Amino acid sequence: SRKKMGLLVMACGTPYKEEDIERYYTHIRRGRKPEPEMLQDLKDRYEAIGGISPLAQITEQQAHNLEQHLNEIQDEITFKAYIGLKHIEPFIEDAVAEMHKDGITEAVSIVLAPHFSTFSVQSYNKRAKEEAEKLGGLTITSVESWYDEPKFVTYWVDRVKETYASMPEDERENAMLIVSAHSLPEKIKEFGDPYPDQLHESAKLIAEGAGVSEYAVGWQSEGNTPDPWLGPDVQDLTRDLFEQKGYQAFVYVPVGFVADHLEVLYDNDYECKVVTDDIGASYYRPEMPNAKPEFIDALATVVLKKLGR
Ligand SMILES: *Cc1c(C)c(=O)n2c(=O)c(C)c(C)n12
Ligand SMILES: [Cl-]
Ligand SMILES: [Cl-]
Ligand SMILES: [Mg+2]
Ligand SMILES: [Mg+2]
Ligand SMILES: [Mg+2]
Ligand SMILES: [Mn+2]
Ligand SMILES: [Mn+2]
Ligand SMILES: [Mn+2]
Repeated sequence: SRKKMGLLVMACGTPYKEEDIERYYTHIRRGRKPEPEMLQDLKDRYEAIGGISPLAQITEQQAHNLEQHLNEIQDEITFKAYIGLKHIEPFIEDAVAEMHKDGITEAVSIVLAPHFSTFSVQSYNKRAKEEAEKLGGLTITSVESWYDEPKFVTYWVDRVKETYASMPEDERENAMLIVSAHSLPEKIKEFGDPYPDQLHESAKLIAEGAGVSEYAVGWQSEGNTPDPWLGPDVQDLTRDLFEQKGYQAFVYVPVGFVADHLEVLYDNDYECKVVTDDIGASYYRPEMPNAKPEFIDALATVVLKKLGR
């Protein structure tokens, strides 16, 4: 007498091989194919971070581990996971169509991004519900945010504590914690979008639980459009704080991201590292959640809380 439920896990997506770069970035750029020089630059960046194929495996592993863990920790519901991506197949609509074809009538969705925004999360949930409505006979209840789930806060708190415990004593007393997420166009403010407030609260909760008194909030990985995006960018923030107070170590927590992808392995571990190397400071960036059991249990709790169980 276990009830059957779909578990729709949504994410941005990643190329599966080098020859996917063109079509992935064309989709991100709203139909504008990157010029040859940019295509070559992107290939070089992926080669520099160790290759493309490991990156797509992570979302698959997160969805699989989440399904199995959810089915182990309670006895009322049997979940089946379906992956729906924004920028490459399987797309969100493909996942909903597959759920419908398989006989799913009830689903719960979650986006692998802990902060709500009108640009990403709300768009993903709207797409999923609209496909379900067009097909009929299937309903979806959607997680909207989960940055404040205690288990997730604790993941990052314990990683930050481990990092501060490892540094030399002079660094430990003169370090700066930078907490960041993916930048979005500033115009989201016109809708009252809580995304910036939620990033600031994540930073408060992590710094507080870790006992870190000196921290700052920044943004990273902005796209390219004429209208402004949320700032300051982590590169400028790092340099400005160093000019202000001479910090000897910077610790980066990209809380908006859940996996080892280009926006962390390159935009932090390279682009921020260039700045810290130039100023003479040490660089630290603790492990991303990926598919680790502590993170999977946090996500399972988010899902069961959403269902009132
Ligand atoms: C992959 C991706 C894009 C294109 C984007 O705008 N964002 C976000 O805001 C997040 C959190 C992720 C992932 N992505
Ligand atoms: Cl929610
Ligand atoms: Cl929310
Ligand atoms: Mg090849
Ligand atoms: Mg909430
Ligand atoms: Mg960039
Ligand atoms: Mn397993
Ligand atoms: Mn601020
Ligand atoms: Mn981006």
